[PDB]
Amino acid sequence: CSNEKARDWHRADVIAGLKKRKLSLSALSRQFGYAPTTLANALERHWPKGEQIIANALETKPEVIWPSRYQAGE
Repeated sequence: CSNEKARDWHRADVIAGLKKRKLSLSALSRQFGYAPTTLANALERHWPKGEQIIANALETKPEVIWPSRYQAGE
């Protein structure tokens, strides 16, 4: 039913996968300053700079957590 578990990392695939080490959206949020609401709703509002915050934690690219959304893009 639409929802959001399409091709992107499920809501738990994001935190479960990241937190698999020692990360939590509440920590990445206050670590830069943006309140938790910003980072949270950063999963739907067009704002790839907030995705860099999360991907920055895995030292990877946001294109890895949202594949079917980009296309060979950099």
